[PDB]
Amino acid sequence: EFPLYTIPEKIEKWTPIDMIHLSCPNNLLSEEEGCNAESSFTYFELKSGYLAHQKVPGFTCTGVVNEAETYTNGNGSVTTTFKRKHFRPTVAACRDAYNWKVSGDPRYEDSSGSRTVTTTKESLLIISPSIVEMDIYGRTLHSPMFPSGVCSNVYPSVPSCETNHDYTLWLPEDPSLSLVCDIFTSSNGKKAMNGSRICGFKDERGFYRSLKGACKLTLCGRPGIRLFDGTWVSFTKPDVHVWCTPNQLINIHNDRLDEIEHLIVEDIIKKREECLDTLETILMSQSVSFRRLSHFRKLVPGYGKAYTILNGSLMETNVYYKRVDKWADILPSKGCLKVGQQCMEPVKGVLFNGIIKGPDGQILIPEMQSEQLKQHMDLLKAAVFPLRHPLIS
Ligand SMILES: *[C@@H]1O[C@H](CO)[C@@H](O)[C@H](O)[C@H]1NC(C)=O
Ligand SMILES: [Tb+3]
Ligand SMILES: [Tb+3]
Ligand SMILES: [Tb+3]
Ligand SMILES: [Tb+3]
Ligand SMILES: [Tb+3]
Ligand SMILES: [Tb+3]
Repeated sequence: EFPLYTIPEKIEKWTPIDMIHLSCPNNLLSEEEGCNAESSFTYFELKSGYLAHQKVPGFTCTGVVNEAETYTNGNGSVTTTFKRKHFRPTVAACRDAYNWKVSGDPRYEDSSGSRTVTTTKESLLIISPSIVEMDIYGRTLHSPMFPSGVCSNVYPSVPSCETNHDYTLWLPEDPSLSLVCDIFTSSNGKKAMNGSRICGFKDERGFYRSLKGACKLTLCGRPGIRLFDGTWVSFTKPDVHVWCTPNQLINIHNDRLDEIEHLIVEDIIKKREECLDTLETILMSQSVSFRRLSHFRKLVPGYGKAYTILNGSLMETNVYYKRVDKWADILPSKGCLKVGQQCMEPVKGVLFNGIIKGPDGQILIPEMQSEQLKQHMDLLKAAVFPLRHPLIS
């Protein structure tokens, strides 16, 4: 991921240069892993947002029978006594009843004598839609009408789950369970490589993730891998070799993640626009103003250049760029900028990369006062809900 800030490991030489040697950095996260090569490829991730096929459409099926004894009371009365009781359905009956219902027909649906009793016994099955949930980590099928919370059968062969009422069974709408793990999209990403080695990818939004520390995880039949940050994707030759502890969970794929991801990626773009735009006005106004060198800082860790102005001239040195995690790790004192081991003595109020000592003695870094990439980086961290197992226990 992107750091908050970057800072030279050490600063030694400070050689001079002309404004036409100003380079804007390309900020490739994958470079710090040693992979500067980006070839397209295609990977599987969860569908975005709602997963209509983690839910399983089905129907309860209860068997009733209504008896009606129509006796003549001997008063000359004609009296009718009703009894209602239950019975247990067979799966094949329930299916035929359901199919009968989905298309209109005749669905659901007495002589006196003087001295005869008459008993009509009607044997209905009632069919109400009932949705039940599935654990995509491993195909079991949970609901609170099932007696242990878990279906009595198990994917791919569920003729019927057993419910808590001996007279009611649950059948699934599609006895095949053929749609019931279509929860995947195929997206197009850009894989970052070094010859053969695969170090990470940018997903369909442009957001880079590293493969380092990624365990293997099979989700609802498809064997993918779990990326450190928690998200899950499957593609052909992962080079991942450590199965996950079942403790581990993946994350959902909600839309605002994908949205906020895209915000991050246009943020990286806009700093690279703003660096060329600055470097243009630098060469076409032929006036370089120290405030603005801030734009040439290598946003990613790695090797690069650093820039200042002294003795009137403009000048550079070649550095390794440490990741900076907390502002306080480089600003321990007021007025102190921790480069390597000592503070950085500013000459007539300037240090490198546009960092100055303001008139109050404080070390002003422009990125520190407002950075839209950093504010967005936090929202992403906050849109990440882990996809948990079913709660029914
Ligand atoms: C691959 O890694 C080697 C070793 O550091 C490096 O010399 C080479 O430039 C790399 N190739 C890339 C990043 O395409
Ligand atoms: Tb080093
Ligand atoms: Tb009787
Ligand atoms: Tb929104
Ligand atoms: Tb929106
Ligand atoms: Tb331009
Ligand atoms: Tb301080």
